[PDB]
Amino acid sequence: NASICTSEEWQGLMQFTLPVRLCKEIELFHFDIGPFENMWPGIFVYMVHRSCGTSCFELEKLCRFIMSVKKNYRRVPYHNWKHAVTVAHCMYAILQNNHTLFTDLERKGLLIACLCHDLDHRGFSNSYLQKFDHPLAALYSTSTMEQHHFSQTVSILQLEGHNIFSTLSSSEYEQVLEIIRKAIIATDLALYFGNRKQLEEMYQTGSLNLNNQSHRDRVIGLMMTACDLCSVTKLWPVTKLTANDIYAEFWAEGDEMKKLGIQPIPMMDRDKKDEVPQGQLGFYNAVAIPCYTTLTQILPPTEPLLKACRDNLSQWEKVI
Ligand SMILES: [Mg+2]
Ligand SMILES: [Zn+2]
Repeated sequence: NASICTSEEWQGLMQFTLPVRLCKEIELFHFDIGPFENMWPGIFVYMVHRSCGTSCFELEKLCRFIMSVKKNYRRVPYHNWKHAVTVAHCMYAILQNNHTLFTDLERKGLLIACLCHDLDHRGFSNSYLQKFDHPLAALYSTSTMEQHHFSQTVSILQLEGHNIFSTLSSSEYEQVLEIIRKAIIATDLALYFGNRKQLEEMYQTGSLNLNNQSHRDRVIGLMMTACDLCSVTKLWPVTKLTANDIYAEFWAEGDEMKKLGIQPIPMMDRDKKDEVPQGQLGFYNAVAIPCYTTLTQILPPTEPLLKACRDNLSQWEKVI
């Protein structure tokens, strides 16, 4: 059931070359991929090559994988191909600034998990799917969409000539799929709260130990949240435009809820737009700021994400 790219598509990617001007910009946390749509697949290739090495994956398999991933994202307002590449770019910036803290297997796994983290999203929340007994909610009792996204990731790797992980030892192969599974599951914001609280405690008591697998899993989980929410770390006009896409998706869900006779939550109600700035302020205070604060404590080089998030918080305050 997984879509396949065309030969023309992956061969096009193989020949793509990244303009020199962008090489310096892509390294920055605040970089916005927005104006370079045609370059998105090539930007990912470039990031994999810079982080993992030009020989880490067989170029042909990597290009097929990327173009098929693109094909498996829907034309929804927010949880689409653009969001996947944006999240992958933030991961790249985090990894580049903390390079040696992560294994080569983790870097490959995380960049891939980010590209795939919202695969085949339908524009509906786990709350909606569960409330209206969608087949997916029956299959996946908790972290509904996230379990689906990982299932889709595996489905793509199984496609002819798409298994970029085939050269890994049987042990490393199982390890990378676990890194990916955990990383994708971690993008369920419901799990973020507990993870952040635990990490803050470990950090403050000085018990945090990155050679402890369970601790690494938690740090990786917080990195996933940080990447997933990164629109809040861009330049204000970019942050503002992305919020428009987020809300366009939310309001469409809210519209469906009204048809089913249920009044939607304010965030999904298109008739409550004037309350958006307060809603944003609330989210930054309760979710975004704590996320980047704990991430900065654990990985000091990620401080520019927290600074940018704080600047945007100030912008929402100006709106109010
Ligand atoms: Mg998601
Ligand atoms: Zn996402």
